[PDB]
Amino acid sequence: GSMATVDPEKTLFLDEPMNKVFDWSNSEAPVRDALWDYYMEKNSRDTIKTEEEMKPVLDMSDDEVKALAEKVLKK
Ligand SMILES: [Zn+2]
Ligand SMILES: [Zn+2]
Ligand SMILES: [Zn+2]
Ligand SMILES: [Zn+2]
Ligand SMILES: [Zn+2]
Repeated sequence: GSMATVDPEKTLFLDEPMNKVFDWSNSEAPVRDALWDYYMEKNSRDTIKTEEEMKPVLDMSDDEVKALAEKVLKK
């Protein structure tokens, strides 16, 4: 029979912990939550504008999410 792992992790890149995928971050929050906080702080904690700016992030490829994170989060 198969020795393959049962139900292997299939986590989306946006749902991985910041400090798992980015060696420059110490946060344990999912990438998408770190990006959300960046936009919230930019928008004085207006969730409506924040949701508009986050929408395109969900259509980004993983390489684009890394590029965005390094632009706005890596400080
Ligand atoms: Zn076998
Ligand atoms: Zn299962
Ligand atoms: Zn993971
Ligand atoms: Zn979350
Ligand atoms: Zn904040």
